[PDB]
Amino acid sequence: LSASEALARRRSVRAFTDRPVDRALLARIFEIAQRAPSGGNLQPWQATVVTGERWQAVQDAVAARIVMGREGFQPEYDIYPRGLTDPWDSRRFGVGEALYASLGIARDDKAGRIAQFQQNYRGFGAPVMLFLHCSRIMGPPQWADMGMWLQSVMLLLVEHGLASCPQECWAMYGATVRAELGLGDDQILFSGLAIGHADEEAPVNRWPVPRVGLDEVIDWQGF
Amino acid sequence: LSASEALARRRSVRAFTDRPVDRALLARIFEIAQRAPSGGNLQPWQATVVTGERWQAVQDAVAARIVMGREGFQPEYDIYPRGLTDPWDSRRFGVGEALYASLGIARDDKAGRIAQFQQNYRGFGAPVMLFLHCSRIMGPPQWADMGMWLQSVMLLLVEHGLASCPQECWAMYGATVRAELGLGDDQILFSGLAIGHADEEAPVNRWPVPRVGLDEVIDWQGF
Ligand SMILES: Cc1cc2nc3c(=O)[nH]c(=O)nc-3n(C[C@H](O)[C@H](O)[C@H](O)COP(=O)(O)O)c2cc1C
Ligand SMILES: Cc1cc2nc3c(=O)[nH]c(=O)nc-3n(C[C@H](O)[C@H](O)[C@H](O)COP(=O)(O)O)c2cc1C
Repeated sequence: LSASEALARRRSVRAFTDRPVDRALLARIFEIAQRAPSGGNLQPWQATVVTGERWQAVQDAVAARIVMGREGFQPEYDIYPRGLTDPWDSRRFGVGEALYASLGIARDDKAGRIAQFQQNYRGFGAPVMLFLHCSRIMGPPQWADMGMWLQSVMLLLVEHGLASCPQECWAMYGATVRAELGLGDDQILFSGLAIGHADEEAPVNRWPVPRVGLDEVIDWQGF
Repeated sequence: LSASEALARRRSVRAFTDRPVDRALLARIFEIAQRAPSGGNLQPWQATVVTGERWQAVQDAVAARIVMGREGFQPEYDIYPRGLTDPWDSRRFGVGEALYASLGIARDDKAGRIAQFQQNYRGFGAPVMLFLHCSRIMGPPQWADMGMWLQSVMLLLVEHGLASCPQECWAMYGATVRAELGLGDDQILFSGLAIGHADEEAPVNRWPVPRVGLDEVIDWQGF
């Protein structure tokens, strides 16, 4: 599988089969993903990978927070910018529209879409959850470094016939997640990464995901 | 070239040939790179790509700042964390020594380190410079998004027989660069990316670049 093909085939998978992930395979993928570049070769990314009973504990701990409602939230940071405007805000809901449409839940049906949302905290049934975190001394460019590493992993997973869904929803309960994992407060949780084998027949995995055109992204000067 | 191979063969290239870059190739690469994921599909990354006369104008404007010395600096942000410590600093010093050894530039050699500094602001002789920037409303997770896009770009270049060097050195003169590109102060410059055909005979492009072992990266729980 070529780099181009891996990139095309990578999507956020929100339906996984009940099927284990070979840990030896995982380690080899992390080995190669470490070749991601970073400012000053700092390699600021740290990861805690969980499965089985530990993965079950994290889910339980967060579930206990979820039923507290808005009172239970523990945001690591502002997931979205507070002053978010168009064109960006609309991009969120365009993808949202497609996702829920691909399922069998109406637009107005606020009850059912909530239910599917909570599936996030089961990692959409993935056997493995990766938690990506770093020291709180790190600034924005090191967060960009983390992104380079995370995309490397996601691409490598696809090349090896695995799949993933990156999840910032975990940062909504950062302290609970950090406490459950045994991470100290010197660390900040950025994102989770659900990892497993895709259910390739699941409709939620088959809808075409949109992107803006290059005219909204790239300016050419001097050509 | 497989995704694994692309990741392994990508390095920060600091010597380029005069061979021109097919814009048609670049544009197709960007089309694919847009498939990078982002939190909420915000796709926050923006890029202004420059070549030819406009590219030299940017160099000229920044060069005007360099001769001002420490007064010429216009930091967009802290490139390295204030209060950086080990293990990360040690990682930096490792690649630094390696890079300078390949150039034949000594510790005492203040002349060469300055020249090497100045070479950064020529994009190391690359025919095309990409400037990655975003709205100033974006937060750290959106900077991670930019990182996912940028690594996507760097891998695709390598797949197509091209090469790159990510460059935060441009952020040192952000306002000069943004002013020259015609960017407003609503935008913040993250990084440059030099793009072109690598000079593979160049020793600076040939030394083995270090990475820490997975024992410093991944914690396994529940296996
Ligand atoms: C950092 C990050 C966090 C994400 N978090 C979530 C999440 O918590 N829940 C979710 O359903 N999708 C999440 N996503 C997936 C995005 O919604 C998705 O990347 C975007 O819609 C593009 O679609 P695609 O990745 O399937 O191509 C996340 C993506 C990124 C990059
Ligand atoms: C965001 C970013 C900015 C960078 N800026 C520079 C730079 O200004 N000058 C430079 O020589 N290298 C720069 N680099 C290259 C790093 O030093 C390099 O990625 C790291 O040493 C690992 O080496 P490699 O990319 O060749 O594998 C940058 C890398 C990243 C990710």
